[PDB]
Amino acid sequence: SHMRAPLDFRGMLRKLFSSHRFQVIIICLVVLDALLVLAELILDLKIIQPDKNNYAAMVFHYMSITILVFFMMEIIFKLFVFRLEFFHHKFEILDAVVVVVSFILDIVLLFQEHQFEALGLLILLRLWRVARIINGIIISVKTRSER
Repeated sequence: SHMRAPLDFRGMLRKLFSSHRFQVIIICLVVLDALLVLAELILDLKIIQPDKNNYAAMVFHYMSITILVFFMMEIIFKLFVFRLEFFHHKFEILDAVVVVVSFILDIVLLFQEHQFEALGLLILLRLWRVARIINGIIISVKTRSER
């Protein structure tokens, strides 16, 4: 529903719990990621090499970009740091655009004429993405804290 729901209250509650459960967040994230990556590794090994580039890659990229952005906003929202005003800045919008080009390029290269290369776009995508997120909260927390 729109124009008929809270925004300041719900935000304080989620931010309150999340903030208080800082350890639970950092740990939950490290685990969720570590498990996801690891699992994908052991599962990918079974394939040995890319002998499809179509269905698997499709669900892989789609599910990847989805979980990536989804989880990104989920965490950033559940627990924010500063966030200049409500509007979005150049850095905020940049992330969106960057992901758009990367994602599109990935799929486009997947169903393109070459094979064995599209996956690369996904790897780098989550790489810089995830890394940026964590590295951001860590560098922001470490720089803010006494240290």
